[PDB]
Amino acid sequence: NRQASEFIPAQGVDEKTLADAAQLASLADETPEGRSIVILAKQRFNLRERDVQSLHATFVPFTAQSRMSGINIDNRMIRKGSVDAIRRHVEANGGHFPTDVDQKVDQVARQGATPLVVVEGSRVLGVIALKDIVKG
Repeated sequence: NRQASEFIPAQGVDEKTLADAAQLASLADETPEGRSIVILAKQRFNLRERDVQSLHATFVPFTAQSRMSGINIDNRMIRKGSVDAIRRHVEANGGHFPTDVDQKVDQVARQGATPLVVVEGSRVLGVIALKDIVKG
């Protein structure tokens, strides 16, 4: 039972930009968080959705083998995965992730939150830090 609580941009991308790509990479996620993230973008910075049906883009459902999921379209390629999965994906692209944000991902882990990293092209556009909620 975890939901996105806040996300920080990787260096070179605005947080709202991170939230929009955070959404398209999270459209096809079947994880409970997959809905929390797409709502995290709308409530915090931009009530917005995906543009796959207008652009004819492809969703990539989350797989446990890579522990990540994302979306690809003509003009954009973005993914969202565990920092370990996405970070391996950026270096495999030949790209790099921002250390200040990879550290912020580390801080989300130590507070008990789950840092998902979302990338666009071969770099990270930001991390989505998800937090746990309390219920009786």
